[PDB]
Amino acid sequence: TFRNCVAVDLGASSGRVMLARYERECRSLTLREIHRFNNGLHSQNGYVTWDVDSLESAIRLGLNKVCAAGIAIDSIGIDTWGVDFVLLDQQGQRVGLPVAYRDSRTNGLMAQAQQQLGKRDIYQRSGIQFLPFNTLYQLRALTEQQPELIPHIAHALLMPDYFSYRLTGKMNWEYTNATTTQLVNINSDDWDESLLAWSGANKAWFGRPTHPGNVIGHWICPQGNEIPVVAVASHDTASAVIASPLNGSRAAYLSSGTWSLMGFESQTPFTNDTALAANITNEGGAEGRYRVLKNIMGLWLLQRVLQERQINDLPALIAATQALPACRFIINPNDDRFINPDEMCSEIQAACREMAQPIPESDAELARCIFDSLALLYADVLHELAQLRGEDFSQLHIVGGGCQNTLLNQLCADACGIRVIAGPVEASTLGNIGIQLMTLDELNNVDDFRQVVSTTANLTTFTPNPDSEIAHYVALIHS
Ligand SMILES: Nc1ncnc2c1ncn2[C@@H]1O[C@H](COP(=O)(O)OP(=O)(O)O)[C@@H](O)[C@H]1O
Ligand SMILES: OC[C@@H]1O[C@@](O)(CO)[C@H](O)[C@H]1O
Repeated sequence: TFRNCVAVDLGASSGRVMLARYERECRSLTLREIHRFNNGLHSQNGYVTWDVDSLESAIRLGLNKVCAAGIAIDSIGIDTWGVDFVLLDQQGQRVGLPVAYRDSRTNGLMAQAQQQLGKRDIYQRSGIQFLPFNTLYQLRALTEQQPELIPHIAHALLMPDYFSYRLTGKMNWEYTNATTTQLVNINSDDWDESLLAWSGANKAWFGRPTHPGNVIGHWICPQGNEIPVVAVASHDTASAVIASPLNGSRAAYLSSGTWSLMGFESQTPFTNDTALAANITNEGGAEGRYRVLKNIMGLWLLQRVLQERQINDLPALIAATQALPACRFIINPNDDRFINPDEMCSEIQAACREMAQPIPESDAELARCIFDSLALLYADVLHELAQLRGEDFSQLHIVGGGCQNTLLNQLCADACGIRVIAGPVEASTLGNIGIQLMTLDELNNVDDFRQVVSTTANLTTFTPNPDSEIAHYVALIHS
């Protein structure tokens, strides 16, 4: 009577196959990691790409581990990073390369679109923030730079639907992730004609976006039995918001991983002048609850400093960084220069040096710079979001792998002057499981699920410290 649901959660920095156990009467939700594997950017033939074949094999591995365990699997669901896509021919074979959002092929194309179509217009249609790597500009890059592929393309599937197709044989176009493309019209919940036209993409490459909960198809363990594959809120960030234990209207979330996604939930989008000027997005959510958020470059900066400096002990680095004075090195992480520079440490140091600031040179200094610069931006965005909706936030829920960074959790509380609740760590996985359970009729809605999470997950509270270094700094920048 307990249900066994599998989440496949693929991030930019890592992928995971996880198993969850749940039953209504007990209200208990347990997560088990089945298969953890690495994901990252591969330089392939002058492009920055994803190794989709290795991921699928890794996904199959994880699933086959659950079948051979002799576990009755009630459902499977896949969530990944947004924006990206895979092209398929008439037979199902991939067309072209699976290009990552970190690729430079889109450079300049966003500016061209705002010039040709109008900044206001694209925003009124999509309600999606302008990011230079949006699918709208990715498809322009493809149609302009590779026009010999066009005739072969029959279908375009976003990453999670691609992997759902590979397991089932059935194509899906999941709503919450479809919205990350800047190609869906916010008033119709279907693909925008004019935006598709500018991108050069064909409307027939896509089906009508469908809201989370439908069964895409089925997957077969090496013995026979059918396991339903559910279209979850397939955008990883959409899943993480679902699993965030939000306490009604005045709670904000920060989905913290490679990216920091800061926002709130609304039943109505914000597409006015204030939202455009602040560059807010209205990404699709479960239940039609718009995820009104902003992208913050996030721990991507730390990830890159780790590799380049050859640091294999992150907790040790964080512990040392805590001994260093706050807010002496400040950059703007959302600067385009940080999207994918060759030398991250040099970029961060160059940016500091340009502002006549002392140069962060040690490992701890570079981490200090990153954590402090993020926390100040967290503060800025939170003010921007509260000012937009005309309402304060009582608490900030930090979820994701980044929520294990207790230093950054406290810095964020202190800079934002707000109570921080950290947890759950694997929010995307949990939200993925959450939707499956509703499809199985084990769970009634998202509010139902968030109560399970808030009485199941480990939640750590961070109280904002007014006499903190970063708090001192933030009060100073007011007058
Ligand atoms: N033990 C830890 N302490 C502090 N931070 C951590 C720890 N483990 C992971 N992180 C942070 O979490 C990030 C990855 O989080 P995750 O939500 O998995 O991101 P993504 O889904 O983008 O891969 C890492 O960049 C790292 O900074
Ligand atoms: O797709 C690129 C970025 O990756 C995320 O999905 C988080 O992993 C963000 O929501 C999206 O803006």
